[PDB]
Amino acid sequence: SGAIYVGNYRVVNRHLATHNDWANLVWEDSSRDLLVSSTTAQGCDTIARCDCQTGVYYCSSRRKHYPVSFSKPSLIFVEASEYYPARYQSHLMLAVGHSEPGDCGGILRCQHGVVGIVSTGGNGLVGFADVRDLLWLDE
Ligand SMILES: NC(=O)[C@H]1CCCN(C(=O)[C@H]2CCOc3ccc(Cl)cc32)C1
Ligand SMILES: [Zn+2]
Repeated sequence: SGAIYVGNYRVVNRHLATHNDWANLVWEDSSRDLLVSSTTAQGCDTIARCDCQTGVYYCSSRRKHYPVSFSKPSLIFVEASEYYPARYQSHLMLAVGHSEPGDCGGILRCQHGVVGIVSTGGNGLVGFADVRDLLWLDE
């Protein structure tokens, strides 16, 4: 579990969105596993607007932060699950690192701010759903 709170927006994994998220829906994309809902309180997170390929992510299954090198956002095949059929997920970045089911929602950050959230993982890999191209999160 985990979310990005920026301005009047809350960014979460689409497969983990609540009834409230859907009732206050701004935008959602199954192909990216992202959902953005509206909030009344103001959000304190800063979003990075960069092309960094290094950063630090929070891993709840280890209660620790880990430094990672990660790939550029791309279309990567993701196995079937209770949430989705087998498909290509877009804007996804992979890194060599630990992750387990339950780690989705962990934030990835570089020196510029929030880069994305854990969305996939397994086999010593961890996948992050990028949010740097969503320029409208700030305005
Ligand atoms: N379609 C997706 O983005 C997700 C939906 C939930 C399920 N997905 C995963 O990748 C699961 C499958 C099992 O192994 C792991 C290990 C670590 C992590 Cl962070 C996630 C998973 C795909
Ligand atoms: Zn950066």
